[PDB]
Amino acid sequence: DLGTENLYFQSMDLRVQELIKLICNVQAMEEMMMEMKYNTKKAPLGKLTVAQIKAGYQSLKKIEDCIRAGQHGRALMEACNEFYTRIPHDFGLRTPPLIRTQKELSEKIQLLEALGDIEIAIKLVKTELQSPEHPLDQHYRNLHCALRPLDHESYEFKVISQYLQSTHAPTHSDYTMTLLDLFEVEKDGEKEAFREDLHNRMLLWHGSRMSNWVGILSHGLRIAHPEAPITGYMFGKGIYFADMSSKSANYCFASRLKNTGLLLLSEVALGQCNELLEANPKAEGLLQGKHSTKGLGKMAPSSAHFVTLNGSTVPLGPASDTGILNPDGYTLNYNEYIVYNPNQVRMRYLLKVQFNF
Ligand SMILES: O=C(c1cc(Cc2n[nH]c(=O)c3ccccc23)ccc1F)N1CCN(C(=O)C2CC2)CC1
Repeated sequence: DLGTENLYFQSMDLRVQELIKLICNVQAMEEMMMEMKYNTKKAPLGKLTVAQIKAGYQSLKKIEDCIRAGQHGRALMEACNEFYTRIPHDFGLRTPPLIRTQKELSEKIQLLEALGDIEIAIKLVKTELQSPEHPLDQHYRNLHCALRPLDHESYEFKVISQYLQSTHAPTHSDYTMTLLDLFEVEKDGEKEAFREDLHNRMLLWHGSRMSNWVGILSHGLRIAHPEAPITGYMFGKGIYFADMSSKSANYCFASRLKNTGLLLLSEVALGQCNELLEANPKAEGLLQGKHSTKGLGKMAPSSAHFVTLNGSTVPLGPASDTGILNPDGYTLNYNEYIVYNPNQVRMRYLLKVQFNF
């Protein structure tokens, strides 16, 4: 009876144990990378180094350069086939495909960010064979990030549940989400680094792949690699947030097969927003004193329904029309918020979500 054993040994809380086991699962990372077409046979994850990953970003940048110069053939070939040599893919018998659009570049970046976090993960979960500490306690300490499970009958749980449900977007109707459990997050250093002074502090969503949480929790949400192609970033190399739960939960890349994902809530010090109506990867240089970028959506939660939780505005839904319509092109469906310094972020809650397909 695991409840009794836990109580006599006074071991880590069982809910934390299950969370740690889930995010530190190396087999799950192997499966995820195989689904991303990375060749785990030819370049095992255990032998991945950060120099290897950086050389990938570098080849990706050369690919970006080719696309930018309208060059296809020799310079590109030298570029694309060279990326693939550095970051082995498994295309079976098929011609390895060219990388030629923004979105193909984006997919490769997501692959390299994931690899980066797995490289962190595999190091983090190294245990001392002879230590008297349970392996999970060793992993948890190495995160340098407190995770405390919350009472489901609490007010904190009720509001986060309403946030989750009420801001599930109408266009993301392929699944619903069931909140399985909720943890408070306290990452070492974040409270003292945080820009408390800035106005417009909101509690906002961030979704990521299951492979990435060990990285995110141990190192924080980070500014993208300097050598990553800028075109991979709709509003530049910042930290991206949604006020709609499902816009962020789409970035969990959950599926019917792997229906358990995590969502992060963080306090985000937006300060004054520079509001933009469409994509600009150079958005960071447009701030000119302002503190964040707001990519303006067609539908957003409205202020009439906001609530505040320990000093951060929680933008409860439902979402309604914003009167915003780019005349120049394709407007966003929902908002996104970007900050360009980790000191504008304080992680606060981690939700374990079941996706109902
Ligand atoms: O926030 C993003 C990010 C996410 C996305 C996709 C995304 N992912 N997840 C979301 O919840 C989200 C919300 C609104 C808009 C986009 C998203 C796109 C570009 C980005 F720079 N980061 C890039 C990846 N991150 C990292 O720590 C890796 C190491 C650099 C965290 C910060």
